[PDB]
Amino acid sequence: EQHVLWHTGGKGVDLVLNSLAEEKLQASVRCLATHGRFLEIGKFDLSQNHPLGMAIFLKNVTFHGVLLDAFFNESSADWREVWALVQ
Amino acid sequence: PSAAIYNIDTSSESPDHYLVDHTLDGRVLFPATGYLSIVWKTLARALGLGVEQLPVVFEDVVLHQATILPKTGTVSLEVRLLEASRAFEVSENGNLVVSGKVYQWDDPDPRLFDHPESPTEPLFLAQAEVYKELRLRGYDYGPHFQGILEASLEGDSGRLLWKDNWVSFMDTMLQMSILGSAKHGLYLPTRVTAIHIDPATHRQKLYTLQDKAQVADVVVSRWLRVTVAGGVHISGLHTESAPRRQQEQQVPILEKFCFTPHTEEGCLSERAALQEELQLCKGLEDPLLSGLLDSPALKACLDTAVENMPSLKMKVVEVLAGHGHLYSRIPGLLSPHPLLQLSYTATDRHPQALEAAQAELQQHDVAQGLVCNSLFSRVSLRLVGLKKSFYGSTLFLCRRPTPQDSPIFLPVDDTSFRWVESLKGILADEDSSRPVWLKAINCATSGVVGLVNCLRREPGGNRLRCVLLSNLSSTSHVPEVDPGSAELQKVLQGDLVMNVYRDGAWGAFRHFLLEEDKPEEPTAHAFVSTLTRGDLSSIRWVCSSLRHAQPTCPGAQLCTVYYASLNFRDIMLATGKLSPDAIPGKWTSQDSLLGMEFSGRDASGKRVMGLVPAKGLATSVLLSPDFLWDVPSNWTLEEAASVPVVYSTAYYALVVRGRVRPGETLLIHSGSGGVGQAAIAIALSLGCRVFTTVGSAEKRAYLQARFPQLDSTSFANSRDTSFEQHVLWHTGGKGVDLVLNSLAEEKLQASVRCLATHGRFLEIGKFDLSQNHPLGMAIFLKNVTFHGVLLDAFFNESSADWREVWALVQAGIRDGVVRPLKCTVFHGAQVEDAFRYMAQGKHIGKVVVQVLAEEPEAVLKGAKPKLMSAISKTFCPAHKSYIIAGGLGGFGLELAQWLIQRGVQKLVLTSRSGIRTGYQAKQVRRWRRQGVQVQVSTSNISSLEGARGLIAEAAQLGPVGGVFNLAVVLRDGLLENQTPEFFQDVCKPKYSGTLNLDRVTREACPELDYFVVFSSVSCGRGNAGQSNYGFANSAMERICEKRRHEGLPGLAVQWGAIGDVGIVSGTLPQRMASCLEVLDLFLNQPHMVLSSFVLA
Amino acid sequence: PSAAIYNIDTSSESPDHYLVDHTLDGRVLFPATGYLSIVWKTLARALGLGVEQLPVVFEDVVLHQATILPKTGTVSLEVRLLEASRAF
Repeated sequence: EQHVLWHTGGKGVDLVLNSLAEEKLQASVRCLATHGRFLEIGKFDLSQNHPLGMAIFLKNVTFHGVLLDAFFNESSADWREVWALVQ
Repeated sequence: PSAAIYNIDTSSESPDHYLVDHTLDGRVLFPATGYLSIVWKTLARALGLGVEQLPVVFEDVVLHQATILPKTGTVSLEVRLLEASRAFEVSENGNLVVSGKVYQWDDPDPRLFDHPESPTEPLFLAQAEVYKELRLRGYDYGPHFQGILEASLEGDSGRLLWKDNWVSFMDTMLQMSILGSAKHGLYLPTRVTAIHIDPATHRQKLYTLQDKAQVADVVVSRWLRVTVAGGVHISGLHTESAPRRQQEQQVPILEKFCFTPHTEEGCLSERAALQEELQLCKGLEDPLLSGLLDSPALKACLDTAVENMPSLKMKVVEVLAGHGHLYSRIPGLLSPHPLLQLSYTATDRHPQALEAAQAELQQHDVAQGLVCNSLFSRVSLRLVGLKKSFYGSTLFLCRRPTPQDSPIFLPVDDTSFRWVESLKGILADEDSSRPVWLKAINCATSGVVGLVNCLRREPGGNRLRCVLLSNLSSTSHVPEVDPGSAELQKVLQGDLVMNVYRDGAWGAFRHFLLEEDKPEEPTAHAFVSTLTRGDLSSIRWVCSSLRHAQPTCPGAQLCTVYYASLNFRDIMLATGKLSPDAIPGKWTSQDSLLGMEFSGRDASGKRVMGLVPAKGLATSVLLSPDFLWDVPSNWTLEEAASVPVVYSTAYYALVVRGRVRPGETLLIHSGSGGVGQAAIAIALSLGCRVFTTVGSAEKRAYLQARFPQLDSTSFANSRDTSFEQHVLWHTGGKGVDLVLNSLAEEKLQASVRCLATHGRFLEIGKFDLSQNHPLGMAIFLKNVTFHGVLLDAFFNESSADWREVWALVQAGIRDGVVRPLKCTVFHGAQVEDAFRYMAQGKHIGKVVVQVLAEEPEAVLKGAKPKLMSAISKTFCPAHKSYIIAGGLGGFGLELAQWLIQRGVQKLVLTSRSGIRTGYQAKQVRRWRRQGVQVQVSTSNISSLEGARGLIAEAAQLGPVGGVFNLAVVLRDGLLENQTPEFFQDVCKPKYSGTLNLDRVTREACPELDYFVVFSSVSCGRGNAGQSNYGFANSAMERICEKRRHEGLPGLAVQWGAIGDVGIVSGTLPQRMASCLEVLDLFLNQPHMVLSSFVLA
Repeated sequence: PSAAIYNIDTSSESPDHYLVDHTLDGRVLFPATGYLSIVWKTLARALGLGVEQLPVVFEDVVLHQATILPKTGTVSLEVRLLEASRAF
């Protein structure tokens, strides 16, 4: 957190691809810049229903819960897009 | 036993007596770190360890309420902590005030307290000016909390005192954190992320100075959002501004200083009631009976009598006080004069009168037994003044005869002040008992008025200096008069302290006349603002800064406004719940911030509508052409005023951010609101299934009439959480795809429980986000996206997305998707009514203000706004230059800041030395970073060549607009018995300097419009020690009078005691904010010399 | 005094003998609603009212651990509640 906040001039980053556990997810969300996007691909912190402070959304921030497992049941329209991108 | 209770006593003997030094704003508040101290003590007691042996860690500290400490009383705080849950709470009357987490560190790492390296100077900021700045900002800290020993200019490094007190130490760390940040108003901490304390490292990080004091180093890092000092480490401090108490403990006594002739003939004219009443009585207590009684003519006579009173003591006797009622006005008129002991007695020949005993109880006395409403010579009295009007009534006044002889005449009219020794010799012997008559003849530019005022109260020879002879013929040698033995006889017959001949008439200068209410001028550019914060009855039209400066840069354009729309932010700002600093933008100048959209005509007369970040409610708006749309021919401007912000927010939320696809389910909260209606229209145009929560049945009926594609299954109730069950049952337990939420707590959770898989939550509310309420992150297992949507971010940067939003809005306007809402029209003279109407949520659609009626034409070029009367205000063009003489210290810096906030881009400051103190350097650096070019010059003002060079240097930057004289040299404490010629000579840098300024401005300053000099009360009321000071100030007023008579601008202000920059003559210090406010009021007045002071 | 302590005994004479019928999997576990019962009783005692006279509301109940009831022994549960914070 201190490293990125010092090497970006106190602005932060635009995208965070987070796969770390508690007391590090909060650090990661504290590294977000304005109009930042948080991409959560972890499971433990989500499965335990840990709290999240909603004051971070005053920075015009988007929070994403990303799970690839949902494509094996329905919604093949997005899977075609992903397949085309991979190809 | 689990609840530890702490009693807080602020008595002189209590161990917690130091808390009396925490007076953030007229109120003693418990320090935010006192809660941490007591929680730490409670945890240490629970663990059975001492505080100094327990390294502790705080997390997610939240403050919910402010604790006020009464002077006579005691408050109790109960703290309970859950060791298993690792939490704590603080409550007073069972009401939560602090919550968070606390636990033992049990593994202290000293590397956490290493000072981070700064991203980036002999000058530094010392304690006195640091706390002067804090006092100016609002913080009235006391000696116990004044722990900042030294601070850097930018406020990122310094030194902190250690007094074996953690509360004061942490309060000083917070003070250092808030010092550097530049915000207007007081900011109190509300949320802190983490605090670490390691007392062993704290003791290891302390060093001693030569003064045998213990200090620690503090650094503040804004990039890392961390404040570390000694063994304390605060991270993620959050502060929010609090409203001003508005104590208004500085009531300004305001007057004007005028020359009053002794014999006023035909006064009380140009009236209204008296003129008609004269013929009404001719055809056929009372205004006609008392016309001159309430006029300021009586006040001048009363002031003259007071000045004639030998000592401050005065005895007044009322005769026949059974019919007349002048006893109810004389005591009131003497209140403004400070240090006056008045004994008033009412005597009536008939004791049966005087039934108003309660009126006499207002500091008056009763009794039973010269002013009255060829017999004068029979009593052998001397007539001083006569007041005759169109009432035939006459007001007389006779002096008290006091025989005297040996009239000493001393010619004061002379340079080099060699007469001072002669005056000392005349006033040397105490056993003189002979009047002294000062004479000024060959120079109307004499300040002997102030000298006689100050010398008259001198200890020893007080009554010796009796009167002056000043010939102030303020004309181009038009009149002519010369003194002499015959001329002296008329003056010497009446022993009057003041004897002034002004262009034909003999009289005296009066400092008793009061002032009037606000001035108004007819202008074409104005806006609306709340004169007093939080009051909706103080909303009026105020002249704007767009008239003086209209640069109209390529990325700007000036448009005339016909209709303006009101929003919720406007209500919050007007009623005071919202702070002006929450508005995003460079709004460091206190001004109106009301309005976000408008409709009218541009420079070419094209009918245009647009969106602005602020200052929407105005007669004209300057904005970039990017934030503009063309009104279609089928629309009128009235309904066009309601489109921009609503549809912009709706499109940005739905299309740009939500990326809604046709054939989806949406939940739109508060469907009757503007944003709700726009979202409904967009979703229906895209062909989507829509659920809307509605407040009442009438709103449901209106929505059904407006959108015929909605059925009875699409409506829910917005006043509770039943909409969750409704949507979950009508969607078969699946939920909706998009939620446009604008509802508060216990309804946001219900809304998020209505989300389906791959759902998108669009949050456009603020309260629940501002309070940092928790959100369960188990909802993200449903592959859900959470959106925080704020349109305000587009007014600063990232125009790429704004172009997309603009294109979407334009495309919607091209087809029939975008429809104007219904509007309620309020005229421009009823803005208060509009605010009151919208304050209650009984309206449907939009509330708009008709600034100007729409013309029937289509392209009306040259649409000059109609003239409108508004409150006058002072603004300056950006192409001019202004000079402040001696403005590099005290009042000068504050005046320069005030002028800069009013639109000044070129400043020249003169001082004997350079920038010496760190405060001046900090102010100059901050002003230079703002884009204002400021020059400090060492050119003298008393020399002709120095004044010419200074004026040339100022003109090099640009045309000179105004000159402000603030230079002062104080040879004070100089009684007349020890006053030499040299000291009174050196006490005149604002005499030769002012004369040179006058001459040079008259020579080569044809665009000048401001000419301001700063006087003092001692020039009109007198002070013992400042004789030469008053002498300078009086003639500095005289020159202003002459230059005003000549037609050029001229103003002199008599200031009382001024605080925030350090009682004189019984006058309390005046706060800087009130000083600037009264200065702004004075600058628009038509009088030449004005006074301002606070009575003791 | 703020911490109410409850002793759970599964003996044949104890009033809480019926808890022996909770054997989810070869193990006697404290019922998830026994916690609600004891918290309700503690709140009623704190308010000075009977359980049958106190309508109560629970919110955001989270279970962190499973309590095993030994056949020969006794476990003690301490319940503490913060009236101002409205938690337990």
